[PDB]
Amino acid sequence: MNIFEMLRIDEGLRLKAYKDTEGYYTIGIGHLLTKSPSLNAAKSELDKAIGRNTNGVITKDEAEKLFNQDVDAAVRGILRNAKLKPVYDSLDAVRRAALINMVFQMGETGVAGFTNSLRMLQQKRWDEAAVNLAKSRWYNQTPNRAKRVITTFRTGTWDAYK
Ligand SMILES: [Cl-]
Ligand SMILES: [Cl-]
Repeated sequence: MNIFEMLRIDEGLRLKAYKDTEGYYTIGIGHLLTKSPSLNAAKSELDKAIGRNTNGVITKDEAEKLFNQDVDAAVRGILRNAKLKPVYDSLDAVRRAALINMVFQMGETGVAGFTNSLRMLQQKRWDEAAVNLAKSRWYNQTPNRAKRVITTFRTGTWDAYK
C-alpha cells in the first residue's frame, strides 16, 4: 500500500465531471476543477487542464495524469510550508502518507490550520491527536474517510485500508 493506492481508495475514479461531497465540480481521482456552480466554467477549466476539447469527459490515462500532478503538488506544498514541513519531517512513512492525504483533500492552508493536532502529532501523542482531529468540520462532513486517515495517524499502520 502506498499513497496513490490510498488516495485512489478515498477518492474513487470518475471520468465524467461530477460534483463532490461539497457540490464542487471535480473529475478523475478527486481533481477539483472549480468552486463556481457553473458547468461551463467547469468544462473550461477542464479543457485548460487537459489541453484539448474534452466535452467534460476524460480518459483513464488523462485522469491518472492529473493525479500524478496533484500528488506531486501536495508533497511539494507540504515541504514548502513552514507549518507542515517539520510535522512531516518528524513522521514515519505511513503517517507521512496520512498527512499528504489530508493535504490533497483540503489544501495546505486548510491543514496548516489544525494547529493543535499538528503539534500533537509532532509530539507523537497519537491517541490525543486522533481525538482532536475528530473535532472538526472535516470529520463531521466526511466521517468515514476521516476515520481511515485518523486511524492511520493513530496506529502508523495501513489497517484502515485493508
Ligand atoms: Cl491542472
Ligand atoms: Cl466519507
